[PDB]
Amino acid sequence: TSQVRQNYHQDSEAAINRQINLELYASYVYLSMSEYFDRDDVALKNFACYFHHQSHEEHEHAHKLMKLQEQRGGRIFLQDIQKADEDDWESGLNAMEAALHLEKNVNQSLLELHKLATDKNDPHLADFIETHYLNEQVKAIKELGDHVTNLRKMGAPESGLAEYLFDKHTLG
Amino acid sequence: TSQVRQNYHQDSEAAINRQINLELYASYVYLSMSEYFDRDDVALKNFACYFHHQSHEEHEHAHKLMKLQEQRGGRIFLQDIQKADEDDWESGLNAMEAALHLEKNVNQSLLELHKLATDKNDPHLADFIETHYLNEQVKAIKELGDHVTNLRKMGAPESGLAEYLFDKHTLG
Amino acid sequence: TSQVRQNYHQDSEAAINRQINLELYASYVYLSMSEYFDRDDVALKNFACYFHHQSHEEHEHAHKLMKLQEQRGGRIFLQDIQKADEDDWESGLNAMEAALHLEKNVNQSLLELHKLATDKNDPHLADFIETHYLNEQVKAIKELGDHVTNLRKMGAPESGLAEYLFDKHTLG
Amino acid sequence: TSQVRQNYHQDSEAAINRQINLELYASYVYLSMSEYFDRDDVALKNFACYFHHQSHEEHEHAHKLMKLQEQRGGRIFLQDIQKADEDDWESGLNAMEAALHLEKNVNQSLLELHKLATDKNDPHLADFIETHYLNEQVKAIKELGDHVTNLRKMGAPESGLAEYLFDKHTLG
Amino acid sequence: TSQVRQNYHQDSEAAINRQINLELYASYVYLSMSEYFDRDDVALKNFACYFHHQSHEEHEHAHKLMKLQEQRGGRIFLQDIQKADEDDWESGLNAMEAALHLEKNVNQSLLELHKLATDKNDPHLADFIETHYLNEQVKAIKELGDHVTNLRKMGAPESGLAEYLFDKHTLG
Amino acid sequence: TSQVRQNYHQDSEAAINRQINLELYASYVYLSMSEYFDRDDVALKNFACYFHHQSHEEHEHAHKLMKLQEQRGGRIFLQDIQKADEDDWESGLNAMEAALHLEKNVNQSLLELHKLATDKNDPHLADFIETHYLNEQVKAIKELGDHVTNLRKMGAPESGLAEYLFDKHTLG
Ligand SMILES: CC(=O)NCCNc1cccc2c(S(=O)(=O)O)cccc12
Ligand SMILES: CC(=O)NCCNc1cccc2c(S(=O)(=O)O)cccc12
Ligand SMILES: CC(=O)NCCNc1cccc2c(S(=O)(=O)O)cccc12
Ligand SMILES: CC(=O)NCCNc1cccc2c(S(=O)(=O)O)cccc12
Ligand SMILES: CC(=O)NCCNc1cccc2c(S(=O)(=O)O)cccc12
Ligand SMILES: CC(=O)NCCNc1cccc2c(S(=O)(=O)O)cccc12
Ligand SMILES: [Ca+2]
Ligand SMILES: [Ca+2]
Ligand SMILES: [Ca+2]
Ligand SMILES: [Ca+2]
Ligand SMILES: [Ca+2]
Ligand SMILES: [Ca+2]
Ligand SMILES: [Ca+2]
Ligand SMILES: [Ca+2]
Ligand SMILES: [Ca+2]
Ligand SMILES: [Ca+2]
Ligand SMILES: [Ca+2]
Ligand SMILES: [Ca+2]
Ligand SMILES: [Ca+2]
Ligand SMILES: [Ca+2]
Ligand SMILES: [Cu+2]
Ligand SMILES: [Cu+2]
Ligand SMILES: [Cu+2]
Ligand SMILES: [Cu+2]
Ligand SMILES: [Cu+2]
Ligand SMILES: [Cu+2]
Ligand SMILES: [Cu+2]
Ligand SMILES: [Cu+2]
Ligand SMILES: [Cu+2]
Ligand SMILES: [Cu+2]
Ligand SMILES: [Cu+2]
Ligand SMILES: [Cu+2]
Ligand SMILES: [Cu+2]
Ligand SMILES: [Cu+2]
Repeated sequence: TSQVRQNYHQDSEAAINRQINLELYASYVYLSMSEYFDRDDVALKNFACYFHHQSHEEHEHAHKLMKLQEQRGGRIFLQDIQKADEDDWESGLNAMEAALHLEKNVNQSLLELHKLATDKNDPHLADFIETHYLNEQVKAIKELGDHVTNLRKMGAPESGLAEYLFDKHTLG
Repeated sequence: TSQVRQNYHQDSEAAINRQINLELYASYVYLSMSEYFDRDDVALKNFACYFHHQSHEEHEHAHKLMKLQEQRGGRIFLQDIQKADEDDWESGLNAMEAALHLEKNVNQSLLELHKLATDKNDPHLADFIETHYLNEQVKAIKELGDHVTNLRKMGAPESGLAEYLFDKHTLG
Repeated sequence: TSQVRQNYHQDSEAAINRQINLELYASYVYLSMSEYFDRDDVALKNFACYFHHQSHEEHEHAHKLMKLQEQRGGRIFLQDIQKADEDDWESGLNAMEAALHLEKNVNQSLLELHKLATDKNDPHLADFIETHYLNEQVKAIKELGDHVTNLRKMGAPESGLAEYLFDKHTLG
Repeated sequence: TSQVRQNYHQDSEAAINRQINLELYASYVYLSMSEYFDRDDVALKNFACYFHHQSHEEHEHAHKLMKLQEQRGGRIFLQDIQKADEDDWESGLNAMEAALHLEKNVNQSLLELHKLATDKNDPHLADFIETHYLNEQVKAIKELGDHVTNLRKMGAPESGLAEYLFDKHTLG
Repeated sequence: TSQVRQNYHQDSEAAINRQINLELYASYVYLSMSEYFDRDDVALKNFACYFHHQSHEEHEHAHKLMKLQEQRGGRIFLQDIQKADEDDWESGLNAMEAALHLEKNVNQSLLELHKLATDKNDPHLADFIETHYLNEQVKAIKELGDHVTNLRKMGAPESGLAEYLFDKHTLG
Repeated sequence: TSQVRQNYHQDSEAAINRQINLELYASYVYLSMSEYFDRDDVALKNFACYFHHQSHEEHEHAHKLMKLQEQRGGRIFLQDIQKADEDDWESGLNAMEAALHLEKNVNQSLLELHKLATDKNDPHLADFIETHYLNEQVKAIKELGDHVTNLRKMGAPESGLAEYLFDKHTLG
């Protein structure tokens, strides 16, 4: 038991590990989306850059959690980063829709992590989730929501012109 | 026989000459495309600038080969630069499609030039092709591929609005 | 079959995918090492920074390969990033030794990738491996070799003073 | 018949096309001369640079004409760029003499183009020839004349020292 | 057997050593030429500077090879640097001719080194030779070729004025 | 007999040649030491840089002597640069000890060169040795002495920590 450990329940420790893996999974899904839009038969460069940026963001979210684990005296146990559910993301709108869905899932897990921290009277971990994750999630979900709305109204996916112009004007 | 000649087979020499002529031909095809888009009944200024730039690029590719020929002690024998297969390129998408096709043909010739250099154990010429041509070809083909994809999805050629906006947003 | 595909054998395509996964695995192993040295009962900050840097380097190596796959007209198929063989890296010297070992394994795979490219007469892929990977591997292996040597001579791992000073003077 | 066409006789249009091809031919001859002086058994670097510059100048002369054709509503029809009369230019003086001769021929064609424009009462085309070509030709011919004179007086071609020093002092 | 050694055949190792010695020999020959032109009865200062520069260039070529040897896990075994075939280089043209000859010999050895690397499936060593040596050799040989040509045409060696002016205008 | 020769005895001339060869030998020994410390099983980077610097210093010492030879009207006759007595320098301390020993030997030769110049009443050569060599030798010997002392007191060679820290703090 670590010299620095204080008020850090083994349930929280294990949940942080589960959360670390999910951020890496989120990161990985976005990496897959990113390369998809670089395919010569898709070729939406800004969609690619956007999702490549999201990928590195999710990585930072993982780093912060790993840091937290060692700051608290817990032990990091890493698990396989699972490949995404699809290799082919079909369209710009569909990728946004899958992204929105993924972010809500990460958010649900984070909310249960906060519940766990409240239940265990770990107020340092509660504030840590609120400060670095909860509003970041709310912002991400809303932005993805905004994108899905604009793509739908522009006539995507039955309009290839729509995805082209959105790539230029919103993501460019 | 040149004072500088070393390990330079007469088959390679002649193939370099054939390759020089092809770069000039590629350059010439692009020059034709370039002026086409400046026609008052076509008037796509950025398509014109793009193909005018491609023309001068193919010229540099020719210069590098001519330089190589004299560096190795071979003799340059120049042949007529043949006019392109068409005077009228029909549309933006069609020009891109013809360009992609042309670049693949130049690439095939370059790959056979590399085979010839491997077969003749000319490793200076092999590296010369790899370094200055092979990846340049791969990049060009992919970019042209990307363009053809975006034009097709935007509704070209049955959409004049599509070619207009692509000229503005991708080539502008 | 892609509009851009030329001279790109399905065996090479699949091998690039296998190589992509290995770079990500290498990246992941280094991430694990990085966080290990941030543990309060290890606390070697520069060892941590060094391995964190190696992690992002292996990521770039993966990006370049993914780019190559789509440049050539192949399709990226991503696989799970497997967790490392150990959660606890024991010591500075041991991590270096595991790193050297890992890099030699990545190098062996890259050499077989080059053999495959030679065998398939894909000279663009051969040069791609030589240019961006082979010397990077040779440099990495030698640097890791240098580190293992200095740590061993300093009296590691039976000297905690040795690992402390190496962290300060070589990695600082 | 073009929306922009006005006072532009089909004889002028065809003559512009013939002139375009000649500028490209002139450009091509100069390119041949340029590489000749880079041969290891010739090795006059400044003669090479001078003729390489002349080559690109003749290209601009072609561009201006192509521009003119489309400005006037004519249609560009490109023809093969014929290879030069010689692959081996023998000496510095001989290349200058061939260049002077070529320029006078281009000038004669331009003068007949002006006659055609006068005869057809196309004063825009007449001024276009006067403004951008006639004095450029007069300057070129005189400069080439000056060079041939100096080379002859210096003792070329029976003096290799003469061609060396002229390369250094006039073209350097 | 080194901790870093991988795919590095003992034949390649020994050939690198033989090549190291030759670069040093080349360096030494050039040093001899350099001082020769500083003799009061020769006194061609720029010929001296040119060959002094060549000497240090060949030294760098040796350094790069020594670096390569230790990067690969081979052991450097150094041999005597043999003195040149002549103490008296006779003339500027003769030194250039001896230099051209020497460089072709170094090039032949490098080409056999590449063959050895191909035969041993050492693609890191093959690329190393291509990248850092083969084109450097091609450039050197051609430059020396150019110099010998100009000196011969200027009337060297029966013209002391020729060697004087070449020293001033080409090497100055 | 040279136009510039004055008061320059053939014994001095020959001794300068013998001294030139020794500086080159010293240079060569240091080059060998330099690469030794870059071996992956030695890996003392600053020891390597120090000895690499010593190597180029001994080269300058050779240049100055060659210059002197031609300034005085003597003729340079170069001899083989002999390889060092050892390929493997064993340790940092041992290399310093071998270096100190070598420098004393060069110094002894220089002192006999001065004696020769005094005996031959060549006061230009005497001052040349005093000015450019004798104090440089005294400084070098003392510095090497200082290094050997510090290494011995630090516990080298039975302390690998000692050689590591000396590499960092004195040579870094
Ligand atoms: C096509 C493309 O990739 N465009 C750039 C998109 N933006 C980005 C991508 C990756 C990382 C980024 C980072 S960082 O996480 O590395 O700090 C910071 C800021 C922007 C980033
Ligand atoms: C309408 C139009 O022509 N726009 C400019 C397009 N870009 C270019 C065209 C021609 C040559 C270029 C060159 S260079 O080959 O001359 O160096 C370098 C960079 C850009 C170039
Ligand atoms: C303790 C710690 O992390 N220190 C910084 C170590 N260096 C680095 C770490 C991660 C990424 C780096 C990157 S980049 O891949 O992001 O471009 C570029 C340069 C250095 C990098
Ligand atoms: C050895 C050599 O080539 N030297 C340079 C000679 N000058 C030139 C050559 C080619 C094009 C030039 C151009 S432009 O047409 O590209 O604008 C403008 C100005 C000078 C130019
Ligand atoms: C008369 C005379 O010696 N003139 C200077 C000639 N050029 C040179 C000589 C030696 C070394 C040089 C180096 S370097 O190898 O030291 O980096 C770099 C650049 C030029 C160099
Ligand atoms: C690892 C390594 O090599 N580090 C640099 C060590 N210092 C030096 C090495 C070689 C030549 C030097 C020279 S000069 O002789 O080229 O002028 C001047 C100053 C320093 C020099
Ligand atoms: Ca996000
Ligand atoms: Ca799985
Ligand atoms: Ca191109
Ligand atoms: Ca024809
Ligand atoms: Ca690495
Ligand atoms: Ca697993
Ligand atoms: Ca290569
Ligand atoms: Ca002209
Ligand atoms: Ca013909
Ligand atoms: Ca050289
Ligand atoms: Ca001998
Ligand atoms: Ca010294
Ligand atoms: Ca010997
Ligand atoms: Ca004195
Ligand atoms: Cu990335
Ligand atoms: Cu996240
Ligand atoms: Cu717009
Ligand atoms: Cu142009
Ligand atoms: Cu090309
Ligand atoms: Cu990171
Ligand atoms: Cu890697
Ligand atoms: Cu210290
Ligand atoms: Cu050009
Ligand atoms: Cu012209
Ligand atoms: Cu020197
Ligand atoms: Cu060399
Ligand atoms: Cu050196
Ligand atoms: Cu010395």
